[PDB]
Amino acid sequence: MLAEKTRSIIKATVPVLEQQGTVITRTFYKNMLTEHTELLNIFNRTNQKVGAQPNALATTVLAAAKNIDDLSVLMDHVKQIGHKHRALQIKPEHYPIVGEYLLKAIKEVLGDAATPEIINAWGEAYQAIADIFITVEKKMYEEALWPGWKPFEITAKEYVASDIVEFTVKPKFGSGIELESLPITPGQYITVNTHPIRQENQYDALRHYSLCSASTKNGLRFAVKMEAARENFPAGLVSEYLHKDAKVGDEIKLSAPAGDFAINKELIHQNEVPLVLLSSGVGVTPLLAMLEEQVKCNPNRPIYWIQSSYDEKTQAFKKHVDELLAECANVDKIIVHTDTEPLINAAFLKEKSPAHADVYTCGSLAFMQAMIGHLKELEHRDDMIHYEPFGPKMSTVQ
Ligand SMILES: Cc1cc2nc3c(=O)[nH]c(=O)nc-3n(C[C@H](O)[C@H](O)[C@H](O)COP(=O)(O)OP(=O)(O)OC[C@H]3O[C@@H](n4cnc5c(N)ncnc54)[C@H](O)[C@@H]3O)c2cc1C
Ligand code: HEM
Ligand SMILES: Clc1ccc(CO[C@H](Cn2ccnc2)c2ccc(Cl)cc2Cl)cc1
Repeated sequence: MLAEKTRSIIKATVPVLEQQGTVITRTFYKNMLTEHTELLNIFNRTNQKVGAQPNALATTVLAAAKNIDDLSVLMDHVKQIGHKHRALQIKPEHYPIVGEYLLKAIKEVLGDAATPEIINAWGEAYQAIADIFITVEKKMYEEALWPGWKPFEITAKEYVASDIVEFTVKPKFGSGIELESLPITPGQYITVNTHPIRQENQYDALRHYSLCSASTKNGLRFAVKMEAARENFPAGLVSEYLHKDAKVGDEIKLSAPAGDFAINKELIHQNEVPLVLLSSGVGVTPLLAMLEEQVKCNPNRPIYWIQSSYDEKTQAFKKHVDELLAECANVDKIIVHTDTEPLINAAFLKEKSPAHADVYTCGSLAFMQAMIGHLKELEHRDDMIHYEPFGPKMSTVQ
């Protein structure tokens, strides 16, 4: 696709963009977001100042630029980003805006070093990259269980731990969504479009929340941890909104189930390769959904439930989990309270799970980082390790 003249330039100018990453990406958001202010209905301003989004330009540009020789090596991450982008209603028309400001950023930072051929080459590289995304995302759009945001009604609010509530939600009249006959794969998340009233907030806020169950008869269920303030910065915007302000009976807007996180359907129906469900904190949520599937499809499979939380009180889904585990032939229930016990290490996973195992893991950015490292050392095949981070996945690879 991209030419070697214009491909050489790209390789040759990665050292500058890698070194000037933070500045460019800061310039990019400052400009783009104060020109197109409506975009603040999509981008979460807090991502830039907290998690993995200060080097995100330099994450997604260094990745591209470094892999410019062969872009297909990133295809897995593109597909995962895709689910998020479609979930978030990112459309072909958004892409040029990004590209336009990406070049404008570089020009501002590099000055006369960013020559017309340098700019040109990136302009080119960009559309090539964007074209892969638009195409991946188009297929996802035509395959979603329903188009865009649709109004749902909050039919129940229940604490399933001291600071995690579970919302059960039902589609409103004329949303055109019949609850039963919505095929959900356990491990998919939905995405909400809220508009918080606190903290001087003026725009929409979009967040993915993993479904607790693939069963839809009584509504869709998701569970939200309260990201509190404590002694430092402010509370998480939507988690506080949901917890404090979303009342049962209120409307909420959701987009269709997204995501790649799913258990291996071939290994469900056998008893030789055990299923390992490895979770921290609210991360337990898609795993609960996955557990419910295994228990219902085949309860003879060996299951290892490895749930970590701070407390018994902060331990999510105690009733729910017990009840499902009671139904299986051979389980090992492993509950880690980090107020009493050490964090999960490789040593721990060796002793507590089998050497050959079909493993699924979920929780914070940091919990993933750790778990993937541990399982790699114990030499679990990559095919056997699967994970879904509760932040940006482009920063939980390499
Ligand atoms: C695929 C996927 C599935 C997910 N599933 C779930 C789920 O089932 N349940 C769930 O609870 N979450 C889930 N998450 C995480 C969730 O979507 C949100 O990321 C989460 O609710 C936080 O949103 P927030 O608006 O409340 O916090 P934000 O306002 O987005 O801020 C995030 C964090 O930054 C901190 N912060 C705020 N300001 C600053 C600052 N200035 N400096 C440093 N730190 C700051 C806040 O305290 C907060 O902890 C999932 C995420 C993904 C990607
Ligand atoms: C080829 C160009 C693009 C690339 C490489 C890219 C890459 C990424 C990556 C890596 C993430 C993090 C998701 C995760 O880790 O799970 C992300 C999320 C996101 N993308 Fe893109 N994206 C592109 C285009 C766009 C466009 C055109 C828009 C709209 C203007 C957009 C809006 C968003 C939003 C809103 C998020 C998450 C929410 C946030 O960051 O606040 N992206 N993208
Ligand atoms: Cl080749 C390429 C172009 C754009 C992007 C990622 O686009 C991000 C914004 N973003 C983040 C999430 N969704 C969109 C971005 C563009 C430009 C700059 Cl300078 C910084 C960033 Cl962070 C990735 C590779």
